[PDB]
Parts: sequence; structure tokens; C-alpha cells
Amino acid sequence: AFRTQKPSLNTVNVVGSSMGSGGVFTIDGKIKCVTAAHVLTGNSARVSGVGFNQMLDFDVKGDFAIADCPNWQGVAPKAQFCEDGWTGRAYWLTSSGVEPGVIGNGFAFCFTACGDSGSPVITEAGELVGVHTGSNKQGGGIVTRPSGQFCNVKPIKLSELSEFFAGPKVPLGDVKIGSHIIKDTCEVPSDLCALLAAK
Amino acid sequence: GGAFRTQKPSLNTVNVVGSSMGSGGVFTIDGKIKCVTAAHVLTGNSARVSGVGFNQMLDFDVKGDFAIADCPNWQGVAPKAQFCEDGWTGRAYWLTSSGVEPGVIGNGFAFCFTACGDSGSPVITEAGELVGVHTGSNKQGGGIVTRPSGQFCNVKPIKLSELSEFFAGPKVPLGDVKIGSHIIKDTCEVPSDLCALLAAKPE
Repeated sequence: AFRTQKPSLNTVNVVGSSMGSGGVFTIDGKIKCVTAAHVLTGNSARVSGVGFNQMLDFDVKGDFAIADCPNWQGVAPKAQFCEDGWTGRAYWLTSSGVEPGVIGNGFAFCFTACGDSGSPVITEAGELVGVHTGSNKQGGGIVTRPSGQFCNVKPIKLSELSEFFAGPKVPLGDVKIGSHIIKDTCEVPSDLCALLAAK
Repeated sequence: GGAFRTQKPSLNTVNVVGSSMGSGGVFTIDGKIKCVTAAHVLTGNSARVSGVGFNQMLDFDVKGDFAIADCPNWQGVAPKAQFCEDGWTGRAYWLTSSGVEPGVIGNGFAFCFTACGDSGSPVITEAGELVGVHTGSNKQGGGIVTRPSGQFCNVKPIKLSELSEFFAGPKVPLGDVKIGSHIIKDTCEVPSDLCALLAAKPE
């Protein structure tokens, strides 16, 4: 809905013990690929994309997985790991398109689904936050950082979520919310209400 | 409706009915509660202005297609607003009678998917400053916004690349997405937020 129709160019499919996503970036001069550990079969998966297909082996910390792949001839955007404790708007580079979301203090918010595990999560400045791990199917996200630390699906204030969205306040209306959200307001910035109603 | 439009209007939005039916908004400007809309929706320089629990005939001061009136009896939300600076560019919101629609104010242009009834919608920066009021569009996103002075942007041609600079997200390929007759297609990739918006306009 708020997902693009096509993935970004550096987004890849990643198949190991299940099918998920990943992406390719230039980090520390080297072209690398990140995804979620749990989609790999052991430490390996077949990484496919436009003009690419090759098995790769990943270094792993918790659900975070990274690999060298110097055969990538496509674009590999520069991306460093963002500072720990960074919060803000971000993008989930999934295999079925880019979905917008939020990285907050101890939480993540984004509408994701099966096949999205492994998606890179990057800041609006292109810095890498981590990779998508999973969700409660209601916007409550699990993101894992290169350290291996992660956020769980914990209760959040609608008011706190709202701080990450611009636009004048509008009534929620009949828009259903998501059971991990503490509904501490019936009015929300328009960008957020448009996102919530698109779920 | 529009493209990425909220189901409900912002709390300060009003219906404006004069010689036509349009939108308008109520703000606190120079310490006074005022209503802005578009001059062409008025009858002469009057319209009936209504919201929940408010219904009044108002007389407006007009410059070009910009109109503003006093409405001191308004009891609802009325955000403080100052005019934004000349040459201001950035992301903005159109406060229409049928919901809030996101858009962009660029150098000599405006982009937002609008339609009949949106005339008179306040256009405001993400910080809440007033750019002007919505006047009209080519229905494919090329908009005319009229500033308080009466100055306005035409629906001039724009490069897709120049429109891209106002949107965040990794670059992604344009798929199906039809763009808009006034847009010069000088790239086939676009930041994800722009691609999502473009693809959300109905046939």
C-alpha cells in the first residue's frame, strides 16, 4: 500500500531454510550483503537479484547476518552502521518493495509480512540500522542491529509514535490501531493516520 | 478522494460555500482567529463557513485568489500560523474538506493530488506556517497555490529529478507508475516515498 511496486536495485532475494530479503551496500570500502540469520540454512543462502545469483556465507551476531560479495557489479550504496541509540524514520528494503517505518527507543514500527525477514532497515540518510527480523502483523516490529541486540514488540504510546510523523492532527475515525499500541489519543498527525489507514 | 488522503479533515478545516463549494481553514494569525480560503469560491467577497457547531456568513478580504476573514466566534482548534518566508520550499499539507493530502512546494511549482472541492484548502508547511491556499490543478499533481499577496505558481513543467529532491527513501525503479503530463521524465528511478505517492493516484 505504502510499499513501492518494485524493490530497490540493491535489494536481493535470500533463500536458505526459508525465503526472505537482504540488501547490498558499500561498508568500509567493501561490497557486503546483509540479511537475517534465521532465513539462512546454516550460515549459507542463495542470494539472487537482477544480474545476480550466488551462494554466500555470512558472519553472524544474533539474527544479524553479513557477508562479503565482491562479485556484485550493480550499485552498492555507501552505508555505515548508524550510531547505537539512533531513532527516526527509516526504510525497510524488502524483496517486494520499500516500506516506510519508524525506529524508536526500544521499538520498531512498520507494516511487514512473510518474505520480509532480512530486509535492511536504513535511515533517511542511508545509514544502516539493522535488518528486519519479524513482526506481530500489526506494525509492531522486531529489528536486529549488527551488534545482535534487537527490539521486541513492546507496548508503545500512540502519542510517542506520532512524534515521528508530520502533518496536522486529524481524527483517527474508524481506523483500527494495533493491540500493542497504547491508545492515549483519538487525534494523530495526518501522515500517521494515512499510514495506519493503509493497513 | 485524492491519493494519500486522510479519511477525515484536520480539526481546523471548514466547508466554504459561496458561488461554489470549497474548503477553508481556521488559524490564529496575529493573535486573531481568522479563516482563509480561495477568493473564487466566494459570492462577491462572502461565503457561508461551517464546521461542527459552527455556521456563519463571513466577509473576506481578498487579494488575487487569496481570501481571509475574521471569525472570532470559532470555538474549535485554530493553530497559530505565520506566513512562511518568500522562496520557501519543502514538504507541505493541503487541508481539504475531505481530508489532509501531502504535497510539495517547489521553486515556482506545487505538487499535490487534488480535485474538485479542494479549492480554498490551506497549504501549510510541516512546521505549521501558511504557504497559501489551494487554487486548482491539472488533476495529475501539477498545482496552483496562491500566497497571501495574491502571487501564485503556475503549472509549469518540472523535471522528475527536481521533484525527487523533496522525497526521502532509497532510489527505486518506476514500475507501472504513470507520472503526470506536466512532468518531464528525466530518470527512471525515484526515491521510494515519491514512487509510492505517484503510484497511489487512481486511474
